Amino acid sequence: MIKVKSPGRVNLIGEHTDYTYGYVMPMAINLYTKIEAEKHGEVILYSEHFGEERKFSLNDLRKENSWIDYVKGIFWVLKESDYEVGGIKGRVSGNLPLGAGLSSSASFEVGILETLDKLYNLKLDSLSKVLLAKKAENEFVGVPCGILDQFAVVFGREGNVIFLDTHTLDYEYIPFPKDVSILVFYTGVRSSEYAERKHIAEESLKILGKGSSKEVREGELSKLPPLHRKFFGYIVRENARVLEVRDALKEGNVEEVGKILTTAHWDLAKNYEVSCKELDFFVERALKLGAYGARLTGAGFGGSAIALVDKEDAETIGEEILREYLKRFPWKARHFIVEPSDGVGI
Ligand SMILES: [Cl-]
Repeated sequence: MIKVKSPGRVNLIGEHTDYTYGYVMPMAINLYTKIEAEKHGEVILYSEHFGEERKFSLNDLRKENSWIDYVKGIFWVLKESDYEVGGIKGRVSGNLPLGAGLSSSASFEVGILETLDKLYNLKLDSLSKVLLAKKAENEFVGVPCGILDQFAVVFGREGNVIFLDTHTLDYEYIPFPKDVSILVFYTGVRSSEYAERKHIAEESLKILGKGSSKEVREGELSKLPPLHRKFFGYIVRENARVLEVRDALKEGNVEEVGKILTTAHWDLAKNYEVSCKELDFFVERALKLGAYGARLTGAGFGGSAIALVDKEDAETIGEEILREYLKRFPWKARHFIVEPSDGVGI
């Protein structure tokens, strides 16, 4: 019987850039999907969140349109990748909130992959784990995501964020400030528009004759159609912001990092149009209460936002904003204080 702890993730900066092979800067967080399991003839898993057991024969990787599909996707990608693995029986638990936008799917998928890696001694290298999990999500589950989530869940390192060039996969660990906490605020609001943005961004690269947004300057944008231009302008500005945050962090200039995150949030909200009033409310209030900066994290249109705050004020700021928020919106919002953590493992 083995136990695996697979973290969730928070992207600090570099949103909606990975599908045009731009820069991203995520971190694994100390909220996890936990898996305790042993070998078995079939696949049997009890989910603490759903409070139910779901199982399938190894012979059955048919989609059932339930959380079990995430498990089937991993068995599918391993078979598709020429690996022979057997079943597992176990329990899935942990404190990573389901569907809050902290990558429940990648955390779970990578956790299952790690469980199989250890039980069956597959000796997978870290990059392979990322690629397999991404392929499972993309081709089996059917969600067209970038590499951001999977990379963070596997490569995270305690006390560090990951600067990643999604075109070359070159990365580097950047230290996160000592007494600065990441206040996570889940709006309570658990796709289509993501797909649209992705298609438009891909057409833009082809129009510009480029393979990555990194190779695009603001000047060239005039050659794109109005709508394409509006969206791609955000991507170009975002790539530049990731590099600026990288430099600022290397100097420990948290004040500058915060200002950049805030600028990025309003760019996403006004130009990329992927925010919502619930997220905007949190950002504005967090800033008035002292945050160095705040920004939605993840895809947008709900989910969670983050605020960079002094460690000593994290609880108070979260509590004050939550009380104000619950008087304004009907959702079951929650706040968490997270720190950059190690990737999937024990
Ligand atoms: Cl999620």
